[PDB]
Amino acid sequence: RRAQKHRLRELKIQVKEFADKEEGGDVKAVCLTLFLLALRARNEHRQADELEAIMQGRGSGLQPAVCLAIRVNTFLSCSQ
DNA sequence: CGGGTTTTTGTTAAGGGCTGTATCACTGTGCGGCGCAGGCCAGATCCAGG
Repeated sequence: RRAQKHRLRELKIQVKEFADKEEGGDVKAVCLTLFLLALRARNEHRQADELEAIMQGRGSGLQPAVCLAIRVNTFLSCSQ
């Protein structure tokens, strides 16, 4: 991670200086969207669907109201 | 042999937020029996006052 800062510590400046001009400065989703379109150019369409399902909390993860319904409706105590 | 040189990886501390684990007084499994509690009411049942 520290060397992924050391190798991208100029392109990181490029993406934060383009983020404020193109949309306004939203640093997460612009590189997310570049990663989606990079999978499009790399031609994986199911993998990007798993990506957006994760980033909507669907393909795994289990949004915590559903886990609450599972912990409640099967008589599971909190320790179990 | 090792200065140079490019990068890897770390530390520095002020804040923040997510996740992990300790802490607190308590549980239950240590034993058996039974119709019974509460309340209401008609039918005996006793008790002294003549």
